[PDB]
Amino acid sequence: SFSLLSQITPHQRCSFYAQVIKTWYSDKNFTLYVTDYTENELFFPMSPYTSSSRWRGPFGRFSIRCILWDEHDFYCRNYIKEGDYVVMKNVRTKIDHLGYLECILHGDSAKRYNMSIEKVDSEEPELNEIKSRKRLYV
DNA sequence: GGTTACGCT
Repeated sequence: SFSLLSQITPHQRCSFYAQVIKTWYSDKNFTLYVTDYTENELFFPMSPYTSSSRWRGPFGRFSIRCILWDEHDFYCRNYIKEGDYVVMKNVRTKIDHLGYLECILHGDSAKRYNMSIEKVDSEEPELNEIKSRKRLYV
């Protein structure tokens, strides 16, 4: 069952639809910052005053960092782009040192958890709630 | 495994 990002908590597995706001690749992992334009008390409060010029929104507690390791990394690093919509399934949540929610995709060759992330065509009806909520913060 | 909300690789 899918959760809105507002509904996810730490130390569970969850699935959701989101829009990709920011990507960062490194030689250790691939990082996504995603939002569905719902607020979560454990998300970082992105500041409109000091955040990178490049981050245009959403501001406040509206986005979550996803760390993609291993195959998830190799698959998505030159595939998932800022602006894409994605569907993430059975991913892990945790809490970073500072106490903020974060989503993790660990390498899972034995396919124990059946995790996955895929692009969702911008015209899928599943994205309509995201698009309407987005209008409120732009 | 990797740190912090920027970097723009």
